Amino acid sequence: RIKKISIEGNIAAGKSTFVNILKQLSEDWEVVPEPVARWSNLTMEQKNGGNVLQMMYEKPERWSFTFQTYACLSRIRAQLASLNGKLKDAEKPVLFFERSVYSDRYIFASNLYESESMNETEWTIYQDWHDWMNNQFGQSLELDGIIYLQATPETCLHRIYLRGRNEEQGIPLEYLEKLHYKHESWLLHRTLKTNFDYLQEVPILTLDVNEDFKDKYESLVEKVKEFLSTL
Amino acid sequence: RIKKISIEGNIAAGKSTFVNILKQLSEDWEVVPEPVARWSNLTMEQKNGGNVLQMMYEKPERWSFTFQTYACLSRIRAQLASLNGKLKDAEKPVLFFERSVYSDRYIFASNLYESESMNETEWTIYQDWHDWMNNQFGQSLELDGIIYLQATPETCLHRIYLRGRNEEQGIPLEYLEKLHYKHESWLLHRTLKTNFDYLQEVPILTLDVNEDFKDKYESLVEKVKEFLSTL
Ligand SMILES: COc1ccc(-c2nc([C@@H](C)Sc3nc(N)cc(N)n3)c(C)s2)cc1OCCF
Ligand SMILES: COc1ccc(-c2nc([C@@H](C)Sc3nc(N)cc(N)n3)c(C)s2)cc1OCCF
Ligand SMILES: COc1ccc(-c2nc([C@H](C)Sc3nc(N)cc(N)n3)c(C)s2)cc1OCCF
Ligand SMILES: COc1ccc(-c2nc([C@H](C)Sc3nc(N)cc(N)n3)c(C)s2)cc1OCCF
Ligand SMILES: O=c1ccn([C@@H]2O[C@H](COP(=O)(O)OP(=O)(O)O)[C@@H](O)[C@H]2O)c(=O)[nH]1
Ligand SMILES: O=c1ccn([C@@H]2O[C@H](COP(=O)(O)OP(=O)(O)O)[C@@H](O)[C@H]2O)c(=O)[nH]1
Repeated sequence: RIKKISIEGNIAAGKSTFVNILKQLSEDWEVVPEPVARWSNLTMEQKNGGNVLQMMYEKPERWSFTFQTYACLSRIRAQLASLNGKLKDAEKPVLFFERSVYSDRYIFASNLYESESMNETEWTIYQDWHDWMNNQFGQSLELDGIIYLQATPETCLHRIYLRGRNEEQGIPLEYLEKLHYKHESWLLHRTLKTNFDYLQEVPILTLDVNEDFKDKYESLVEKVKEFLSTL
Repeated sequence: RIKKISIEGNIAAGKSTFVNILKQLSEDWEVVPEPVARWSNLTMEQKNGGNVLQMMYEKPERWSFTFQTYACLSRIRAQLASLNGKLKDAEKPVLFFERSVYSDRYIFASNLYESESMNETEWTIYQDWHDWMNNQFGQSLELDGIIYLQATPETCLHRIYLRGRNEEQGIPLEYLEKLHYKHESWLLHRTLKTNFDYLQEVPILTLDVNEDFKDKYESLVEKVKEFLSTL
């Protein structure tokens, strides 16, 4: 009865900015930052999170499997914690996930494989480890909906340029372009098949977020509220 | 209501030999062979397994973390599948598991960390997951007892010969010696402080298997029967 909705989009699309706006508008609405975002900048996980982040950057062909598995594991734990810990005293509870286990596999992991940073065996083991590990533990992480925050690679690039973090100034447009295409095919075009038949029919809301919405988001929030009523 | 017993033992101590003997003595007795034993002679799991096993051997400092995670995932599934699909119509059901998720971590994975085949981050990540894979999936697999087929490292090396796998003739005594000590600390002196609380009080039966037993196994089985009557 808690509604689970994932916020999808490219790097620097505005997902953190969006969910940080959404969380303050209602008591019935909670948020789960993706752990990779927390790793980027201390617990057992945060330490391993930092190290593997750096290792991955320094050698993706060595670390893409290690990182993807841990990133997904951590997300499932961060999400299950929120399902069981939050929104019991809410009449219309909504839980907004920053990305999803589907993003983990069908965007990031899938891209690393296609970039040759995972070999066939690693990608094959990862999919098995994902197919199985979600279809019980994170069985009822099933999402009620997806909000797709669509921004072009250039916007995202400028929002990386604008965010100003030293470590990401070097992310190349080509990669952003690569991630954009994977999102479009899953979320906009719907060609990409998955091993999770319900996702073929789960309702998506696309929002166009090229235009800065920081001072001006009501049309966007109006669209979210309207989307929630159809679920 | 199925009693769960792990048979634990160094490389070629005689575990396969034993379990297969035990499987024949009662329609109530069934065995779960270990994933890696399967791989060491097809399904996505077999292919993935054969590949990861070969790369492990070639370059353990690259493939230990991956191998270990897939080994343990695989074991967890098998021991689930065996609880579901075996000994349904048994009065006194007993499942003998060939090794356990505990030898996975505290013998093998630990040894590979100790021999610098996993770094700290790999090892803490492994331990982080292991803790959770079991908690989320592996609850029903908790052990009623352990049987330690205890043999000298010299015995096992000799036994590798008798088994005649060309591949295996390269296994050094110093490796067996490290695995042996870890078996002793864990299962004899009961020094190893596992994170899993119920293990401190799990019954252990320790069987000197240094003599050949293939055609002279009655007395070992008698101890198993006594042990099993105490659980
Ligand atoms: C020098 O090359 C690289 C440097 C860094 C990367 C990284 N990609 C990423 C993410 C986009 S992968 C990711 N992010 C998430 N947020 C979640 C998830 N499961 N996976 C990093 C955090 S670092 C990827 C790199 O290479 C791609 C080669 F094609
Ligand atoms: C050149 O160095 C190595 C060569 C081979 C190994 C291997 N260990 C193993 C297993 C004993 S590790 C294992 N076996 C199992 N049966 C189960 C499990 N969870 N882990 C191999 C199949 S290959 C390990 C090696 O490094 C040992 C470092 F401690
Ligand atoms: C093909 O080359 C690349 C592909 C992707 C990247 C990415 N880097 C990043 C970050 C810089 S990794 C990161 N971000 C942080 N904020 C902090 C930190 N320690 N590590 C992504 C999120 S994607 C970086 C790439 O290299 C460009 C500079 F080497
Ligand atoms: C420190 O050096 C070693 C440590 C461990 C080994 C091991 N090899 C093996 C087997 C030969 S791996 C194996 N066994 C099989 N039966 C089949 C197969 N494909 N791979 C172990 C079970 S342990 C071998 C080692 O040295 C090999 C010398 F090259
Ligand atoms: O409408 C927007 C959305 C985002 N940003 C900024 O652009 C950067 C990227 O946004 P965010 O970090 O939320 O993106 P994410 O990577 O979480 O998608 C941030 O520094 C934001 O403050 C902005 O100025 N206007
Ligand atoms: O009592 C025994 C136990 C084992 N073996 C031999 O030792 C080798 C290793 O046996 P097993 O496969 O049971 O070892 P494990 O399963 O412990 O690796 C095989 O050739 C067995 O035939 C034997 O001759 N007598």
